[PDB]
This record gives sequence, structure tokens and C-alpha cells, in this order.
Amino acid sequence: TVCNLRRCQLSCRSLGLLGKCIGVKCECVKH
Repeated sequence: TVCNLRRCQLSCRSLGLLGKCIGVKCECVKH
């Protein structure tokens, strides 16, 4: 349906960095 940003974010956060949901694809990015 969509992409759970909060979920995607927290997902990346696992690594320690931050996550972002762009369109329908989330990725782990550093601040």
C-alpha cells in the first residue's frame, strides 16, 4: 500500500543512523 516511514526510520535507526521514506522506498541515511 505505502511505506511506513516511522517503521522504516526506526528500522534504520537499528543501525544507529537515521532512516527516511522517500516516495515508497525507505533508506538508512546519516544526519
